[PDB]
Amino acid sequence: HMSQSNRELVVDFLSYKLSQKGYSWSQFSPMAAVKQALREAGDEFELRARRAFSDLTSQLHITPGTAYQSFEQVVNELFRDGVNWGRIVAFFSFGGALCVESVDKEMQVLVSRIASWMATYLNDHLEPWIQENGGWDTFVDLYG
Repeated sequence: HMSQSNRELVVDFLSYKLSQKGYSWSQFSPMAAVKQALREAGDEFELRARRAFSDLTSQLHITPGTAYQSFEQVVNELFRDGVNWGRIVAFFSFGGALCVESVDKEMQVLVSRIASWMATYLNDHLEPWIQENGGWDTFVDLYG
């Protein structure tokens, strides 16, 4: 599935971010070129933009009581003007950031929830645009 592919991108990207930043990824255990390009795009976006996503994280204030609907409403703000590649990279970086914040809040149970929320959101709201615009191959053509 494209859905399966998308859940795997999510897990790869979050594992990479946790590993990179000193955290455990142990909740988790041509695709390769997409994963690599996405890893690199996340790093570039984070070095350059240095976004704390302060507004979003504070709006969410994630706890193990938080439901997907609340994540969806916040993340929707990245797409108020619709989808493009840079906002997709920002969505991946935002979810890496929420993962790291959850660990830092001693709420490590949320990491696997956030990967599930991200896959649902990506498959529901983002894939339509991705497919319309040449799929992940185009992502590699632009970034990779």
